[PDB]
This record gives sequence, structure tokens and C-alpha cells, in this order.
Amino acid sequence: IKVGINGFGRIGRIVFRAAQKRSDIEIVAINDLLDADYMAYMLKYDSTHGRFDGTVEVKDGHLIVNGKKIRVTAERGPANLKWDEVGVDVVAEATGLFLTDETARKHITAGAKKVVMTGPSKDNTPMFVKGANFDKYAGQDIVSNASCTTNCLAPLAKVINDNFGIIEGLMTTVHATTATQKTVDGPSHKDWRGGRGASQNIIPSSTGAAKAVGKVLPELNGKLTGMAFRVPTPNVSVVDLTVRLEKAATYEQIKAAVKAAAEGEMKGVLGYTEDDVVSTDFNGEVCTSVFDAKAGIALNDNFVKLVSWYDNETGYSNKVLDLIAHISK
Ligand SMILES: [Ag+]
Ligand SMILES: [Ag+]
Repeated sequence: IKVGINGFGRIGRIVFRAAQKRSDIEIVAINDLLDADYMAYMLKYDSTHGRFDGTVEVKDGHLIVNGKKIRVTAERGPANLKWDEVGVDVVAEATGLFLTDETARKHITAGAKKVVMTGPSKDNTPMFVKGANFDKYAGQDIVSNASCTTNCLAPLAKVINDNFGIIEGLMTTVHATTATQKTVDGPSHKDWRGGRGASQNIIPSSTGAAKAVGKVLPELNGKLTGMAFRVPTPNVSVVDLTVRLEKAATYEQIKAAVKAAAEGEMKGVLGYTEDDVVSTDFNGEVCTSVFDAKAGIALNDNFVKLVSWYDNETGYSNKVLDLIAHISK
């Protein structure tokens, strides 16, 4: 019910905005390498999600949003974050630098009770994706909500595998531009393609989302692998999943299966549309996976190609809040 945010990046700020529209969660503390008046500016104005729908003021180095006061730190050593001072139960860790158990444990060292990582773990801290494996949470004090792309692929793949059985799958995501790319051709020694100008290029990139699903859904372990293309669009991405099915199924049977999940057990997580949509039509979508019925194709009853959209910022942020609420129940 009381959360602290570490890191005010794209993910951190959208997590903050989505928390305002909720009754179960109240953010009380924020940490980043930036001043308070600057954070008030970055929260007030956004090129992708418009102006902030509320009040923001700076009073004595602290933020006041909708009348509630937020404590603003800046220390880069998580041990001295004094989480117990304002007394936070869960910490949403969005630096992208402490995706390890050793580093993340500095937070509950500082007086929090649990830690949720807004990225895929690099050790073997457990991962959880809503609709995929929230059932199997076992009370751990540090968790991960996987990647933007894994939150879109896993719910769809569970529905397809449980109805028809997946023998093998290859996926490709047409991914929107992120903060790790460059405006003009620049240096990037880990990924040479990634340093090229994002505004002018289709940039192939590797991704771990397809094999990451094998851990949140052990049934498809080693049955999927994937690849990405980064394109000059500010937001919203799309997944293209090519799979072989054990049990034969027409395309209408697949539509009906997905449609039933989106209106049934996976309402709010999985979405369904039969309209002539484009990427902008999902700017601000909350579901982490919207099936596009009309864009998929089927060669035969056992070889099919499914496409599904996701807002790589909005839907992911909303689901880490659902993960925070789920681990405090
Ligand atoms: Ag929806
Ligand atoms: Ag929704």
C-alpha cells in the first residue's frame, strides 16, 4: 500500500502516473540523480503520454502531487535510502543497474519489506508475469516482472499451448525506439547496430524474451526463440509469433480461443480486436497483449502466424503494480 521508487526513467515515471489512478497503492518516496524541480518538469510534461493529469509543486525540496507530499532523495548508495523512515513496504527498483539479488537486497537492508525489479533478472531471482505464473508465487522477498516483450508473449503463448499444444515457435518483435538508441550514428560497443541512428534505420537486435518465457512457463522450455527489429516509432510494439501446433486448429478456432481468454480468465491482461488498428491506436493501452485477429495468417491447420500489440511502457508499468499488490496480499 506504500511504495518507494528508485530511478525516474521512462518506466519509473509511468509507474508513478498509473499509481495515482489506484486505491490500493500510495507512492511516498522517489530516488534519482536529479533535482526536485527537474523531476517535477519531467513528470508534468511528456511527449508520449501528454500533460500530467493533476497538480505538481515543489515545496522545500520535496514534491507535492495532488496534495500528497513525496520525499525526494538522491543518494546512489541504496543502503542509506532510509526506507524505514517514511516506512515503505515494497520498493519498485527501476535503475536497470541492480538486477541482482546481492544489489537489490540493499533495499530491505534499508528498511523496506519487498523488492520488485522492473526488468529481467540476471541471476536466478524468480520472474513473474500476470496470467502466466502469478499463481506460483511462493512468498519471496525479491521478484522480477520480466521484460516488456515477455509480458506480451507469455499470456498469448499460454492460451495457444493449453488449447492446441506448441511443438516449436519462432517470434519476431517489431520494437519501438528506446532510450538506449541514438539520434545520429554514435558509439555503442556492446551492440554495434544499436549505435546507429534510430530515426533512419530498421535495426536488427537480439532479445531474450522468447527463451525467458520458458522459465515462467516451463512447458515451453527450449521450444521458442526470437529476434527483434527496432523501427523509428516513439511507442507501441508488435509481436509476430510463428508456431507449429500438435492438435490441428483452424484460424477461427484460434480466434475463439484467444477471444474466450480475453473475456474470461485473462480479462485486463489479454486483449482482442477485429478492427483495422495501427500502432497509435494502442498508445496508453493497459492490457499487456492485444491479439490482432485480422492481421494473423495461417498456411495450414498446423502452421500459423499470430500477431499481437503491446505498449512497451504503459501496460508493463501497470502490471508491476499488479505484481506489487499481489505480493502484499
Ligand atoms: Ag484491452
Ligand atoms: Ag485492458
